[PDB]
Amino acid sequence: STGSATTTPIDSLDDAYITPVQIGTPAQTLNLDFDTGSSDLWVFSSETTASEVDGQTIYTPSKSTTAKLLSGATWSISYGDGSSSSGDVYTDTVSVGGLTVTGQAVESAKKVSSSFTEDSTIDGLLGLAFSTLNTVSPTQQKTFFDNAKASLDSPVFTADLGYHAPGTYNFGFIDTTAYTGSITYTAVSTKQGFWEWTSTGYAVGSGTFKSTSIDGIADTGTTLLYLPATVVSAYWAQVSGAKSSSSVGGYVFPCSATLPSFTFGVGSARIVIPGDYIDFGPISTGSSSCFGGIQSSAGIGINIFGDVALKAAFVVFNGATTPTLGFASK
Ligand SMILES: NCc1ccc(C(F)(F)F)cc1
Ligand SMILES: NCc1ccc(C(F)(F)F)cc1
Repeated sequence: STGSATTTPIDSLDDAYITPVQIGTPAQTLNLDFDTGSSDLWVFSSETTASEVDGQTIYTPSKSTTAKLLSGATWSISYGDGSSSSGDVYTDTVSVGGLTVTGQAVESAKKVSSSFTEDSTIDGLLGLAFSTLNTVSPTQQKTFFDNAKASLDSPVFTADLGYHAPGTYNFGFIDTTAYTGSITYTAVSTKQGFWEWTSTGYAVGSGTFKSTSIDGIADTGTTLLYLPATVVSAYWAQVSGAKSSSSVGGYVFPCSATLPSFTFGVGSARIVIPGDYIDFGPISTGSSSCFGGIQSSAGIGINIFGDVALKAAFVVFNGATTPTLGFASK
């Protein structure tokens, strides 16, 4: 079997992408943030503290004839940005673009942090990292991808994120019409539960390519590109007036500047991120200082190839017994 669903930016900056997901019987459609950096499927629900819901569509297990409470199971998750949420667990039928999984763990939020409440467009997250990171206790649960794997034509899913435009998540097949040239595959380490890989280097604009190993994770759930301080300094040194701002919390640049592209290596292949992808607009309404889409990972502890990088490519998440990541230009 296969599945295919359109994913849409939530705002004019591509801060996140939402994908419609059908939960329960009859279907309740929620717009979920597909997150290859986490492994919990959790949703706003009829159980969420009422003052913490502000415009989200909620899942109501009592209205689903297939929903079963997972007795004694709880979940609690903290994301690298300081966001958090927690609740109890149901099992229900979950479908993504025609692909159906029965008995999927659906984690019902009882409490969510303020950053989730303020995001009216995101009804929850669908985690697509490895199931070892799932936070359900005392019995760990599998991700949607892991549950669907056996029935997929091929144990893969692909992320084709758009720049200021809709894109596609496919499950079970590779759309050979969606990319140019060849797909370059690279080894994945699952030892931390992430889609962790090693980039072979980088270049700034039309500059010389620097061969150097950059270990990082492919994370559709993170907006920006977080890279080591040396690399990020080399990039912003090429933008007149750019500086690192402690009050803003990262590199800013004059909004009148034109940004150079950024190239990262995948084996012997190269993915080019156009400079316009790195512009995230004024730091505050009306400001002439703009926020950069490439930032330092020094405070994070790990390099993150987030949406800024992934939307420049067609990305294959190959969940075979030896998992790999594929990157193609598009
Ligand atoms: N998108 C989920 C996510 C968020 C943060 C991290 C961090 F901070 F641990 F790198 C990994 C994965
Ligand atoms: N990396 C996972 C993640 C995704 C979105 C959010 C937001 F936008 F709701 F804050 C937090 C954490």
